Amino acid sequence: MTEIATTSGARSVGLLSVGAYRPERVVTNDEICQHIDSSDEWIYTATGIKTRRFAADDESAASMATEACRRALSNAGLSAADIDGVIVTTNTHFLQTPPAAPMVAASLGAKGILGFDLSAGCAGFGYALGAAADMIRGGGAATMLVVGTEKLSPTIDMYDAGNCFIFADGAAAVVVGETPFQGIGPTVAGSDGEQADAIRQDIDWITFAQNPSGPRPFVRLEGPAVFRWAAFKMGDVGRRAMDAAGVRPDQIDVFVPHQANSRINELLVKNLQLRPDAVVANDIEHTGNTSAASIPLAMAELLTTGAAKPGDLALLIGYGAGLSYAAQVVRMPK
Amino acid sequence: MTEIATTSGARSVGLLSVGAYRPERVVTNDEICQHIDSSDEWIYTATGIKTRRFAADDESAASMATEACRRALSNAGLSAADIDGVIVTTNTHFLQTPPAAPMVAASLGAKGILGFDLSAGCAGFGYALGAAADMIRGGGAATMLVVGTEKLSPTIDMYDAGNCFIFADGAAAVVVGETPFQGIGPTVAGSDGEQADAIRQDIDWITFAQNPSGPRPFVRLEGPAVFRWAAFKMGDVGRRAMDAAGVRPDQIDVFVPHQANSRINELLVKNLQLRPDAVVANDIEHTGNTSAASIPLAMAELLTTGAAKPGDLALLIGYGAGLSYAAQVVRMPK
Repeated sequence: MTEIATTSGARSVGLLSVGAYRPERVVTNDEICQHIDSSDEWIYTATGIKTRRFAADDESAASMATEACRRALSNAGLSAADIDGVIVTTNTHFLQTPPAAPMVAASLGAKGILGFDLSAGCAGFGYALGAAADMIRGGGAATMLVVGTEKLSPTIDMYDAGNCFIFADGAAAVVVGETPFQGIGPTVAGSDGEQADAIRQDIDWITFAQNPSGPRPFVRLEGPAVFRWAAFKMGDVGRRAMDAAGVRPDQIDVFVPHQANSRINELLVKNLQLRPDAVVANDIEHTGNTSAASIPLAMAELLTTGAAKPGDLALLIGYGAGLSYAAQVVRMPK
Repeated sequence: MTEIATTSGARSVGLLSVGAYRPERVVTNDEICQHIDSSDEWIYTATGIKTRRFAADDESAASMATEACRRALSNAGLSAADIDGVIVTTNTHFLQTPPAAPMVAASLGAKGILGFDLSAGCAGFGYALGAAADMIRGGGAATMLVVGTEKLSPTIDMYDAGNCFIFADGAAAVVVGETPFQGIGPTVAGSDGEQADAIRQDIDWITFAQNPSGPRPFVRLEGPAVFRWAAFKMGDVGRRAMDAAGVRPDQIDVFVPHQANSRINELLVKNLQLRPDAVVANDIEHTGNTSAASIPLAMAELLTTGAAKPGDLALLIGYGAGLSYAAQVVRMPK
């Protein structure tokens, strides 16, 4: 006979701001061509990557998230006191525990707010953004920080001519909160665990710890499998995201697919049939593939250069590791 | 002028069932404390732990989660096809990527469903349950699997007399779906990022990998500090959870605090002012502290012994690493 109470928050939520942080060190294609048999021109034409950013030895996924969050808050004209929760989405927090979220919250002056780490491969941002919107509309929070951060450089095998030039470091955060009108569309997501090996850490940490003299872990990438999967299936996920958002393809002002490979994204543009003048994120050129931090970093690049503008309707499509994807239509932040 | 659409789902949701998997191997206190000369009785008197289960070498956080989910599905009279998404909460998936969720979904035959891994230290379950409820009410899924799973045994330092006897292995999943009347109360969560070192892996994986000859990483647990914090703060957390759920202390039929210390749980029962005949979860006796899987495993133990019955009003309070906590009032599942 006892009835559990039901709570609810603001139905209309949106991106109040985006803040980005990219490590200082610039690493050129030729800088890694010392241990690989390819060239600078080959890399660019195959991936679209010219340069990449590597974080300093004293930096981590957590420290870069702190920096990204401070910038997002500043750009939103808010402080941690206005934040009710923080979701850190990453794949490079090199500690089984504790999670990064609490320490990140403390570093902003809000050591006590709720928060957790979200891992869904490269698509962690999409899932995190959706979970934040879900929590806020549900009344569990009013304003949140969602920060994608990655320090992939230490996981790269310089001798792997297959991906040594793909991954990079960086972090970008968005402030999610109430907005006059809906700014975040329904979440469209899924996965394919049958191809979980397409992007992976080859040796688990325990197997390594129980035999420290053997081969150490490194990130491996089966290029052909990822290309075939993403290039041919993300078109349909993108249409599902727009449909769920109740928007037509021609109404999309900006397209921000995961910055995994220029060639894959170029095919997605053709497949999605967006307006000929739609702006497409190409932050991969000098940022490389920063996994979970990829789309928020790309959004920031588009906004700081003027290519994209506040209010623009953007199609976000994250795809990657575990072979999971998350997409949604959103209104670009300020 | 374009209006981003808003979707909606079942307003009332609850735990349809719970499924638990406890590895076969029983490990006595002397077995992990054979490397220390401490009293067998002292461990039980101080923490309430007698034995714990350790997973086999061919098992992992992911494989145990899969089995837990199969059982949860069976107990709810549902099939993998009835599941729209799965959230795996753990702190012992020893791979930076790919995440465990896609793999678990594939293994269950729940092809392509959305999913992700959530790490909030030991309180991952409460956060994941709250996220599942939020996603369902938001219309992003109708029925979900939330599974806590941990394989902490490989991270235990047999020579650490401070925590060698604390952690254990196991997994438990719940099915979250629409229900006639609200079954999941509002989420009450938070943390203390300034005490991130209280429970932690002492050496990050990269530092170790760059010095394989040096010391191996292990999970450290500062008992004094963690229990001091728990005793001091969980009482208020429990009250906020009950208040949010609109229920009085005398209305709770089952109390399911994290299984970390029996004495603390006794202290909380009193502080929370629950009825003397309220059933208190003590699965810790032969399960130990299974971190993220602790609460759902404790719910199952209470239900399989008959101590608790489906429909009973229960108070869940998770707390642990990163110094996170997550609590909510819920109706016990099948």
